[PDB]
Amino acid sequence: NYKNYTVMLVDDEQPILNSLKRLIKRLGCNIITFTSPLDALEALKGTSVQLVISDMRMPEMGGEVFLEQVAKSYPDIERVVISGYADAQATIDAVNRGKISRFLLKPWEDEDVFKVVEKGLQLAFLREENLRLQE
Repeated sequence: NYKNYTVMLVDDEQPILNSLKRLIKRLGCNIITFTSPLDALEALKGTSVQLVISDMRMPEMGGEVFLEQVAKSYPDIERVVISGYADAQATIDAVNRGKISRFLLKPWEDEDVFKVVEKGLQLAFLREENLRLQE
């Protein structure tokens, strides 16, 4: 049981997407990226995803609105929000009310993404495979 797992990255800033994807690929999992949370929500109806990292501030909707929609339809996905010092307030609220599994402070160190992703992917496994006959 290794990386037949999928990570989704959602961020309107395209250089965040590649800089996260480069780090995360070393882990060997499938990575799908979207600059639009609408497109990301659509893709989730057809594509198995174990972990999503969204940005906090995005045109169509905040990452906390996007991640709450994820929470409600795909309860087993690990939900991670990227947060600046600028987004302190919104991150705390998003936490207080269950919208995100974790947050990733930006600027991060490579070590930080690897950490959030490996741990998160392990917890998505637990939730998915819970109570089900393993073989």
